[PDB]
Amino acid sequence: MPLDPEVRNFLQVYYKANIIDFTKYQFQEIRQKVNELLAKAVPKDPVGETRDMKIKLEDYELPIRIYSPIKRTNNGLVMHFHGGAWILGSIETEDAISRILSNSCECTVISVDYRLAPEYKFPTAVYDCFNAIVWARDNAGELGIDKDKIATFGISAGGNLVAATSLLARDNKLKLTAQVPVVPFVYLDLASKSMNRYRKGYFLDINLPVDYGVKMYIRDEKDLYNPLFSPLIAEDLSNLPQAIVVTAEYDPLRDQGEAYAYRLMESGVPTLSFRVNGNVHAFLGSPRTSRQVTVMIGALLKDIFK
Amino acid sequence: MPLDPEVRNFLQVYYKANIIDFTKYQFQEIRQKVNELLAKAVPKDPVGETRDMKIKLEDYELPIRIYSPIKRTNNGLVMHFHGGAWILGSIETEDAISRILSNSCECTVISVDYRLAPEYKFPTAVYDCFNAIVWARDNAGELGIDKDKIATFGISAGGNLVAATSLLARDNKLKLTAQVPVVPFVYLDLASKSMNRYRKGYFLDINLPVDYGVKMYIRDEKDLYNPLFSPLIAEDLSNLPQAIVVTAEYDPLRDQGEAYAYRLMESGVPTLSFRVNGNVHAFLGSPRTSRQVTVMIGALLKDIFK
Amino acid sequence: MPLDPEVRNFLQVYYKANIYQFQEIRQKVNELLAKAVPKDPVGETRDMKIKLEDYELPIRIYSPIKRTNNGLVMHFHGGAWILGSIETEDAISRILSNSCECTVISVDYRLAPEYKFPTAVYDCFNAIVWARDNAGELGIDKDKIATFGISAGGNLVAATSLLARDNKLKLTAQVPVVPFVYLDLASKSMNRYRKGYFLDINLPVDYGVKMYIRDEKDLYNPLFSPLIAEDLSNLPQAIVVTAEYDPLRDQGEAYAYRLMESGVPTLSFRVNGNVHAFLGSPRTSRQVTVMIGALLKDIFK
Amino acid sequence: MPLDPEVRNFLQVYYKANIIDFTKYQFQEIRQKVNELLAKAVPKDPVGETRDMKIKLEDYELPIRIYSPIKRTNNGLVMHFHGGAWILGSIETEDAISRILSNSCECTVISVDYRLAPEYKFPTAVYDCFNAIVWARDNAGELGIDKDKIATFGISAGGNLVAATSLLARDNKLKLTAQVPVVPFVYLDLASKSMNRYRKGYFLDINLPVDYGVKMYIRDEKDLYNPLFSPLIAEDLSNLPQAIVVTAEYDPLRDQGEAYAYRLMESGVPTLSFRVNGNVHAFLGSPRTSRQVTVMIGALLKDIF
Repeated sequence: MPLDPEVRNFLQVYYKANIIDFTKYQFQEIRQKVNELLAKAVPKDPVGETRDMKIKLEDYELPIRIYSPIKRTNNGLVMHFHGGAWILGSIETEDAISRILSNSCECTVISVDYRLAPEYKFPTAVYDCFNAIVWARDNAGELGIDKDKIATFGISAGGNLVAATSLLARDNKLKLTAQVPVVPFVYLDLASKSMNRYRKGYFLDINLPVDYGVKMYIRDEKDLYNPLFSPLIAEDLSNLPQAIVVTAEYDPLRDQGEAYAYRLMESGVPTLSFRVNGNVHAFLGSPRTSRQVTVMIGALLKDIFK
Repeated sequence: MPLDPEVRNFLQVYYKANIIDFTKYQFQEIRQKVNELLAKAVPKDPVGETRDMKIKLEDYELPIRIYSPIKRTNNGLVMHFHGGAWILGSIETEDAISRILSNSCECTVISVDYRLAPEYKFPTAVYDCFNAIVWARDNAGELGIDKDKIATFGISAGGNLVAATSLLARDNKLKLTAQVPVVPFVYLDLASKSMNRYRKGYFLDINLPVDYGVKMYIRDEKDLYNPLFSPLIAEDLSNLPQAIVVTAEYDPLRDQGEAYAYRLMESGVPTLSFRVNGNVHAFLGSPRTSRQVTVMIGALLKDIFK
Repeated sequence: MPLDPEVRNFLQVYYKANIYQFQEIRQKVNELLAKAVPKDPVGETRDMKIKLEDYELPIRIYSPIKRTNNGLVMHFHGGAWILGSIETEDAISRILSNSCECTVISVDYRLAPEYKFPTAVYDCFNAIVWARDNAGELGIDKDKIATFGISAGGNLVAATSLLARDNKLKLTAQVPVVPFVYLDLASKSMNRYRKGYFLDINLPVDYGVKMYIRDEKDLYNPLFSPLIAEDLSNLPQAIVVTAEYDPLRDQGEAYAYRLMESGVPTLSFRVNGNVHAFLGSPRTSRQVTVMIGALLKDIFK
Repeated sequence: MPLDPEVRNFLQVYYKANIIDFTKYQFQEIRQKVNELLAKAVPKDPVGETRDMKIKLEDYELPIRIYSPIKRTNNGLVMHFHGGAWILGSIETEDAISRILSNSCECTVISVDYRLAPEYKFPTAVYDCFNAIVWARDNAGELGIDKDKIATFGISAGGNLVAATSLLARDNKLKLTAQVPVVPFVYLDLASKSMNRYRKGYFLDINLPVDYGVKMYIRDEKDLYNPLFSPLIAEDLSNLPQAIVVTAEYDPLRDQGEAYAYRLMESGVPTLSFRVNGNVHAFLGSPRTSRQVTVMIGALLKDIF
């Protein structure tokens, strides 16, 4: 297929490496081996400061990392939820993204280590991320941020959590200035062209009807039509924050993401939606593209934070 | 919207007519208004013979029409389930299709008047259609047909029933030689391009996330992931009859139908799948195309009944 | 990637096989194409030659097992204007004749690079003129002549229809299957499926084109690229067939759209899960030919 | 179709207006009618400074406008070629874009008034744009810009001129750091889906096989396969500058632009290529989107500079 040559070369090496197989490795070792892959993917830019800490929940201590930019020129805040199919990833795996995002936005970024499946099933991740937004708003003065300039950002499962959070934010009348789901999961899509054509041989390998990651995250089949799991099935998608939805051409989740963005437009929400061509899910195998997308998004957020 | 000029004209006249208007018509009146439009759509070709009767079921007497072709060259049988979104249509509305199909197949065709929503909800229609197939097989000798040469055919909601009945056929070890879902509904598709682009202004007008016609047919939201309602969601689609799946280019259901066909191919089932270009759902506004598709289908079945 | 499993397996084998001067490459490919579909029996087969001013053009006349109408189908084989013959598409002619239940005439038009454009187009057109002039001896109706062709054959169907219109020769129908109709560099199908799906094409101008055409000014000639024709109205009723994972898919569909917009009654369908000319799936190839025959039969009824 | 609601509304107003009607209006009137529509499409952001002048060519004096950003943080230069199907448009019609681009890039922007058809046929526009680039390079010290940091930018016919001038730049060993064709015309595309589906009713109305705008710009049919007119037909697309190609989903030119971008990737040119969804050609009817795209472009160029 017509991919970027660097991405094509990455795919050859990735499949030859044989990281994911339950014949040799246990689940925990697969989690770690993929995390090491993701964490080395983009180079780390320097920032102003980095501070690790834990938010105290009634049953858990939720780790976060606060990024301060090299140059801070606004009082906005970006909540960053990492991807990894609800079962892997962390603050470390998308640390390089947070740094570039912070510098481009010229504002504070807070990355969240939400609890993962199979240990903690849906809806734990959604509520962990939402409680972290509520914590940031409650500590707005301490962080030096404006309460009405809080945005959310997330890749893949992180993009799912951005969409799910926005629905909770609306239920609870918590205002968010913006939402940035990048290559999000928003629905159990079985019918689209992107899903059927690129569900195998483009890093993000998905089995149908219900893939491995979803089975591990959800409790049972009734969760499939839950809007916090599948925000696309929501009856109402109006009065949600201004959105920047980003998709990739050879990503199985491409069409559901573009559908979500159209649904927002139709519901009255001001939305930018663009598709990155010649790239696979999450822009893997192309650190140049991954950087450029993050910088573009930062420029737009910075403009909203003005 | 580069449609066939006859189709384009039909849509202009269809929308100006304003048939589906609940302010000035009751549901029963709209059902009849649409039924008259569908019945007059294709002209009736002459056949050998036509026999109306009723199958005796446990709770109902199920009307059927048996068609004998002008020239009967094999002992195949085609069960025909009409379309109409589970809520309208009949043997009369697709009588002209049955006649053309029978002459092209050169074999017997049996059309079924299954019970409709909202009077009878899912899964009544599916079981009425399946029990009609069982009756045909049991009375094979009387009908002069081979038990190994029974095929099923259906348009739209009819195409849904063809997919659903093949799952029951497999469950109950009822041998079918082929299945022909035309422009079928097989899934609650919210994410595909065809659904989002062509769900309004192309005859088949669909609201998201859950359309009016679905709400009338299903009992509750749990039925949305039921394989007999959404066969695309089935975990196993192997060992199903050889399939001829037909879609239309400007049909919101196009992508899910093509997805069904691909899943059959991957599951080992010999499958022909084609998309009819320049046409809307069910080839409406183009009786020529509707005829040609039926003739093609009959020639392929005839070749299977050889 | 999401192809019919039989086709997918064929592609794995095809590229591992690694299928020489040009004239010998022609013969190697022709032998492989001729064994591809098994031959159905027909009523009769007759070889003869049409006398043209500079050439004796070989044809084969097929009579069906059962003849039920006086229609005629002219069959022009594919092979990128540079290879192929009556023999390579003999099995298709037989199935087509039986399905149509009418006489089929296959043409051995002259090939490049020996004979460049527009020779092939004129060889096929003169074959149509011959059949129409000798209708009574053939026992066919002059008003029931259809054309049929796959790939480069599909190109020739489109091109001969333009000449048919220019010269006021009535054709009842035209059936370009997976045709070439334009130098398409911009479509999705072309850019996505031009390597790895049997029909491997280089951009901007492929090897097969370079051999067929005389110079670059032929690229906008309507007899080579019928899609660039100013007027596509008053052409015969069309059955255009394409394949989903074929680089020529979009141009063929475009041709069909242009006909519909020009007032020509058109059926256009795309065969899903298949590559150019339905290679790797003899079942599909047979079924498409059967479907086409049933439609032609209906037009001849 | 599932357009942005604001864009759908713009199309309703646009077709009710009936601007392009050769029964009622002469060509010059239509030119100025469309120029007014393009000029008022996006609001003008304030910049640091604006200067008009003329480059002195052999046979002509080429008007240009120099934009200085509110904040100037690098010594890059972006040459901006306007769109308008080779027959209309000006520095004025795309002035609002130049302003947003200059601010976002935080560098100098120069808009060029190249000569238009039918008065001057192909390849005049291509050479006017190329000579402007050469002038800017020669006067790099006067302008306070680095010779190694010259980029080109263009919309529609402007995008055509960006691709064409990059081929001339390669021929003449003139170095450009980047090229940014937005919704470019790069080929006589008759086969693609986008062309056949969206050539009527989405602002950019195109007739097939050869559109009005092409007939006016081109001398004869032989130019159709000229790489300076159709860069997609170029035998070689390697050693061209780093590219940012931008397309719109409901744009008849969408597929050819994406094809140009892929051809660049295959040829070893580092490229970013994205498609703006729910939008028509040039993001008309959505000034918010048009602004956001230009801001993103500027952020990327700034990062290169």
